[PDB]
Amino acid sequence: NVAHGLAWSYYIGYLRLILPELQARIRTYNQAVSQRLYILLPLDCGVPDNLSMADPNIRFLDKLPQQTGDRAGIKDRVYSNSIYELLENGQRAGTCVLEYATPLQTLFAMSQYSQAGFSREDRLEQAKLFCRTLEDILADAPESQNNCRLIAYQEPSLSQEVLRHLRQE
Amino acid sequence: NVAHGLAWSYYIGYLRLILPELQARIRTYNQAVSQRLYILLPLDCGVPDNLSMADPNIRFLDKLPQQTGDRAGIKDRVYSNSIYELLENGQRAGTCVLEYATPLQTLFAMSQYSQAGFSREDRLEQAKLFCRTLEDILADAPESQNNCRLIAYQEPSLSQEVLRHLRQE
Ligand SMILES: Nc1ncnc2c1ncn2[C@@H]1C[C@@H]2COP(=O)(O)O[C@H]3[C@@H](F)[C@H](n4cnc5c(N)ncnc54)O[C@@H]3COP(=O)(O)O[C@H]2[C@H]1F
Repeated sequence: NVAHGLAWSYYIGYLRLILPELQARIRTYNQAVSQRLYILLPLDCGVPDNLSMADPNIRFLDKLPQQTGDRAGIKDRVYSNSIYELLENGQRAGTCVLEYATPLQTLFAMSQYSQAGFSREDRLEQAKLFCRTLEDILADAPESQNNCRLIAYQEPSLSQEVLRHLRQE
Repeated sequence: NVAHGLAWSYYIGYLRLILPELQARIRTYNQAVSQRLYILLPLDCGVPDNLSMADPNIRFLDKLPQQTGDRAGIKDRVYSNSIYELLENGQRAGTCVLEYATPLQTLFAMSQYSQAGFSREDRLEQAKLFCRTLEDILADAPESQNNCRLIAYQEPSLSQEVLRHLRQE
């Protein structure tokens, strides 16, 4: 159950820090980008570093203003987020702050390291536990007040998947 | 055993990324800072965000040149490190890149969240497991070739603790 600690690490070291400041950073940029942080959670733990090559309809636009803070002895640790435009039939259908959930890469990499004691076939179960644990945290989290939306999916169109969550907003 | 996953997360998401580039970043700054990344691992999981207030003899000097990379959909994710001067009896005794091991904060914060299922009295055991696991990884890690030194300590002078590791180098 490594995913339990990674989900709490994902909340303690990231979400609870950046979500309270997220609205103000989006308003600063707009002065339109949506008001939520959209987190992609592929359950196969396949996490590309370049979103534009995961789906051509996902196109990088710009970055939010950086958020900095002193963290564990590091002066001005930088928290940066990227804004993407979502294309549909050659039309701009939405604009939002979009990114993958990084700890899913940790699950994938542990499955490949023999010293990690992590079976290759346990990725799907741990990914589902990571999503379930993060859902339980964010549902009760005060830092999250319509601040982010989890997008979990099993791939048997990624931009169509994100747009479906956008249109409900 | 949440610490096992945090240690592998600490290596997969940080050390294996920044350690291969660390020497070149230090050489760029020197053109003197020591050649190793010194990681503080307090076993009580007490991790101040400001190193200068943990010990007055630890004084922030400057930052290394930033390292950037596309990470999980985030364009130009920033990896920054701080350089500290270590004072002894009013004398500059050493200069090195110094920081705490951030996941120890995750252990501490989980101990305070009732939903995390982490006992307050398990911090010391998990901290020791985190250090032990990280030691096993770095001992066999190709990315670490005289690139970093772990500084683990139980507090019954922090600058004297770091200087002892520096003088062996
Ligand atoms: N640049 C850095 N400087 C100093 N230390 C660093 C740095 N980078 C890594 N580390 C180490 C490795 C460990 C796991 O790293 P990971 O696998 O990327 O998991 C993260 C990620 F999913 C997210 N996350 C946090 N910050 C950001 C951000 N700025 N942008 C995007 N995502 C972010 O939260 C998780 C827990 O974060 P953490 O700080 O508690 O643990 C970190 C920390 F210990």
